Amino acid sequence: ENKFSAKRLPSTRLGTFLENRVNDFLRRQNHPESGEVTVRVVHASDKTVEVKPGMKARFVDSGEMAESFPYRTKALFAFEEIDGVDLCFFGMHVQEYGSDCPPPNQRRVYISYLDSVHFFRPKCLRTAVYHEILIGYLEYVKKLGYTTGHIWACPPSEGDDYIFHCHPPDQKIPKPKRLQEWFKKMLDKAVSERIVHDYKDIFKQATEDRLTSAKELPYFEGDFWPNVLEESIKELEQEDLSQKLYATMEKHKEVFFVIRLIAGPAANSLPPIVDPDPLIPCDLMDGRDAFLTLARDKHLEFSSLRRAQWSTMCMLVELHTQSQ
Ligand SMILES: O=C(Nc1ccc2[nH]ncc2n1)[C@H]1CCCN1C(=O)C1(c2ccc(Cl)cc2)CCCC1
Repeated sequence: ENKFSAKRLPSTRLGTFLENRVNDFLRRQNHPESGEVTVRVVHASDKTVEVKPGMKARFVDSGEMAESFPYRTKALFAFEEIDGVDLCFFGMHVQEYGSDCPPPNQRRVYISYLDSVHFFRPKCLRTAVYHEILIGYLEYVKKLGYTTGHIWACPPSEGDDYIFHCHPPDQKIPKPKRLQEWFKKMLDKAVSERIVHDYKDIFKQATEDRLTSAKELPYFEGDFWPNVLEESIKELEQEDLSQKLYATMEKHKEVFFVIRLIAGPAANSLPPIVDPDPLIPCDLMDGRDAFLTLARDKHLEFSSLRRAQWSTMCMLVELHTQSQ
């Protein structure tokens, strides 16, 4: 028995939900080479995103658009048991803008960052397991009353680690098209299960929505669009803001997914969003810097199966001894 295992991490309703979904899938496949997956929310805290000077001037100060949007941020990780030792192979960071959030951020979630380490066993279920987690998250927030999800299909630069320090040298970074097709395959799956109603690139979605002002575009921490509007307001300063937006959306439409989970009249009468889970203050999983620093300091790589398993044990040790 191992008092610092992933299974013994404090459970959450979300974590349970997700891992039950994955293990159900795994049991159905009945593959002799696979192991039990464990999913753990390891951080959850409330924050707000502050509207930046340019946009504040044109829209906030004149009472058209709230100064700040609050959201709950969360970090979660998934683990496979491979002959009795844990392996961390997947991490996700989300932003959840609840029902008492001012529009246009209301009832939306944003996937900040996705990362993995390609050591899941067997190789031929890795993509499927990533899909079951991602679809599982969508199913859950929908259940609770979030209407729309958002993804930015941004492949990193060579050497830029998103969550896991030092990737294997032979884990290819996907080209943008490949990453976009991969997300489409995942969302298609969720449409068949009637989880997602539909999904569209950001340009087509803003068109259908008859969006006319930049204040109507959701404002997410760390996202492309806040900074695009800023550079866009400096470019009008140096000489319409809506025409600039719609063009930047067109050029880059294929990278920005808008996923609709509840549409039509069903979205207009929803009860408030209440999170059955408590906050989880954990400085190590507060954004992606604290975990990446810890890995540099302790020379924890994630570049081979046995290295990543060693690194998993350390992260689990930290994680338990800070939750204690
Ligand atoms: O590649 C990644 N991260 C890496 C990989 C190798 C690396 N070398 N150096 C840095 C680096 N980062 C991250 C960043 C974007 C998507 N990632 C994924 O993991 C996921 C993915 C991987 C391949 C495909 Cl086709 C589609 C999706 C797997 C889990 C969910 C998304």
